[PDB]
Amino acid sequence: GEAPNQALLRILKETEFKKIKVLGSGAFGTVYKGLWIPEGEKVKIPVAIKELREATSPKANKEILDEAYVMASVDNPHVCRLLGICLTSTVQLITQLMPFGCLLDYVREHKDNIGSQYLLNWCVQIAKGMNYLEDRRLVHRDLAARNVLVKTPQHVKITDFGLAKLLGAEEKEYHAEGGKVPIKWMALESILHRIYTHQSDVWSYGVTVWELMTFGSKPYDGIPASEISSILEKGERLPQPPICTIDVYMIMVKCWMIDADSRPKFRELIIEFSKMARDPQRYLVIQGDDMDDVVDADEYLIP
Amino acid sequence: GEAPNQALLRILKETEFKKIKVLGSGAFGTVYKGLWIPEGEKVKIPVAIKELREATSPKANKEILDEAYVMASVDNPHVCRLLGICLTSTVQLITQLMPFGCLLDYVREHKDNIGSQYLLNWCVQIAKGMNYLEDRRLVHRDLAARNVLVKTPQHVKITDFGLAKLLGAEEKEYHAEGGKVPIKWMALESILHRIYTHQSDVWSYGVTVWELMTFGSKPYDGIPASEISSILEKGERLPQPPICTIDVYMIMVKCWMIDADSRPKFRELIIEFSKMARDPQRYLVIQGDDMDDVVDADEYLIP
Ligand SMILES: OC[C@@H](Nc1ncnc2oc(-c3ccccc3)c(-c3ccccc3)c12)c1ccccc1
Ligand SMILES: OC[C@@H](Nc1ncnc2oc(-c3ccccc3)c(-c3ccccc3)c12)c1ccccc1
Repeated sequence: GEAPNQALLRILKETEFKKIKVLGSGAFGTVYKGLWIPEGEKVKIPVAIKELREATSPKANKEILDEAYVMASVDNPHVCRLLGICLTSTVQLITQLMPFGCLLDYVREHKDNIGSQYLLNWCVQIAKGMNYLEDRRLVHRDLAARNVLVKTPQHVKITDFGLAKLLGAEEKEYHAEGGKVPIKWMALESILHRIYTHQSDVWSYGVTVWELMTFGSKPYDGIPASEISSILEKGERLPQPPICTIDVYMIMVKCWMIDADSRPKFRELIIEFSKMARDPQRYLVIQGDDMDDVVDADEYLIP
Repeated sequence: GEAPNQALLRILKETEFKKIKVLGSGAFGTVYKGLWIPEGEKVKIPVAIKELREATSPKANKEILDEAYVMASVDNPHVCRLLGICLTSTVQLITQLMPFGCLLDYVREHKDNIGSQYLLNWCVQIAKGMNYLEDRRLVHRDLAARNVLVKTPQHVKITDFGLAKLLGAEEKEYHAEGGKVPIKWMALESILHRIYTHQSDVWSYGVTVWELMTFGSKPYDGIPASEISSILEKGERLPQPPICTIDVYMIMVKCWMIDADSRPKFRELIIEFSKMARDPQRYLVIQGDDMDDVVDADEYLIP
């Protein structure tokens, strides 16, 4: 009836891996940096180890397992995949370490050294990952610069599948209920009707691109989430970033059409950004890529 | 009778240049970082501005002017040259800013990123500068890693001519009297008889090279300057640095022969280090240029 999910859920022993340092700790528990050393092999795999707050909330324990189900069911160079789980007091999620952290923080603390080639290549990679998830029938529902991690400066992967949902063969959209989704990244239909689709992800992809192009600006910086619904209905959108040619900014605007089907598909976004990646300075204008009368002393020969 | 020194001593107005920041302040007064803006031109020259301690010692004021005389009389890509002096309360020496500071500090705080190409190229450049000073009939008497400055990582210049002395046409050596010269960089004959020659500079060049090859180690670290004379007489020399092939270390040892004329000339040191610079990894072994079983998670495919 539907394609049976034959993903393997690997169960890891706690003695196999070693926590080196804490990486971060929000309201989702704590993420550790560590090494995973399978006893049989002669390998040492750098891993990120996520566990919820020491306590046990019935609902929160289930949701980590949902995140495990989706991560275990994905396999793509531009998507983060689960290595396994460890069944300790609280369940631990284990994945490949992305040492350079989330892309939002990366663009912020490297503004001065990020060229148009990297920006456009990241857009291509995120589009490929999202396109893969579309093929896998998966709606992410939380795509943002913060949920894209950096393996190396030239290789990024999508992560954070805690809100992700699998769509059936005879199913085109997901209907939420609980809410509490980041308002500033979601499509109008999702705010107005809690409808989520692959094209809702495209909206979020648009906002994710805006983040990258503005080197990590906060969308609608001065605006409270209550108003967001209203301003979108009126036709107001995120502004054109300084470095963005109309060509690039038109792609972003297309992701934010009211009609979801009028928005571009991830496969089309791969093509368009790929074309642009071939001649990146034609599409992004960055000054890099306090005086200009300065001359070195051994070019100023004595008069 | 002797070649008349027709060097031009430029006198600069204080209003022409602007102190931005203090760079350092030992027992030689203070060195400022600044910009020099000749009124007529549309240029802004980055300069280092040296002045003695606010007060006026009769002997100390003379010695700054001696340093000005020698710096003003030199013109070579690998030697620091005086731009001018400013006749304020205390005399100010003005020269080209070498933004990366002295080479001793540079090798120390970049151990991990200094390759054999840079090390050997620096040796060539210092040899060229010293060879130029030899042609100019100038004995430096204070060559060390600390007295070589860095314009860029790939371009260094010799500086600090406070102890330098001009030799006459019919003159092969200088006889000091006051003393107080860095003992660990000077040749045996200079310690034993206060004799200084171009070949005494070669000894110091040998020690300067040892500093670079050991990434800024202090020569005879545990030894007090009183003993230095004795250990050299016995035949003890600075040890072979870990990264140094016998080829390179033999050059260093040759600079430390008792017979000054047995030591190599700077022109020969230019040639030898130049040859080596063409195939630098044959002559310096640096690991760059905590586990080795580490494999990235997306090269460890699930068994
Ligand atoms: O977002 C959850 C995701 N976290 C990471 N995953 C891989 N590699 C990472 O690297 C950093 C990281 C590395 C260096 C500096 C900062 C962060 C974080 C990570 C850690 C804390 C919060 C968010 C991401 C991180 C995760 C998901 C499932 C299982 C474990 C971990
Ligand atoms: O050694 C005296 C020499 N000094 C420098 N000269 C050029 N460029 C420099 O750059 C730094 C420097 C720059 C950045 C960090 C640290 C040092 C120093 C310099 C400053 C203080 C002591 C020694 C050298 C320095 C000098 C000689 C004559 C006139 C002025 C200055």
